[PDB]
This record gives sequence, C-alpha cells and structure tokens, in this order.
Amino acid sequence: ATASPQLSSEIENLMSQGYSYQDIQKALVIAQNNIEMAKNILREFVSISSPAHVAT
Repeated sequence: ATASPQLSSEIENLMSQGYSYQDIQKALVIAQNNIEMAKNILREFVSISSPAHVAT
C-alpha cells in the first residue's frame, strides 16, 4: 500500500541510467521493494545496452 514517491524515485534513479523496468520490477521482488537492494540487483544482474552512461 501507499505508493511512496521516493521509493518509486529509487527506481527512477537506476532507470535514468538506462536500466530496464522488466528487471527493475524483478529486482524489487527479490529486494522486497527495497531502495538500494533493487538498484543493486540490476547492477549485479541485468545490463544496459544504452551507450555512454557516465558521459556527464
């Protein structure tokens, strides 16, 4: 319950990096909708095809 904007913003954090929402939601199920545990799982697991991430 309670769609918290900040926790959802956590998704947006790695989302902005190019990460895929399919695996993002996947990260949430293992991370029990955690902040860092989800963004960390994407880092650990799924990869990004988007070119130039740290180009800013």
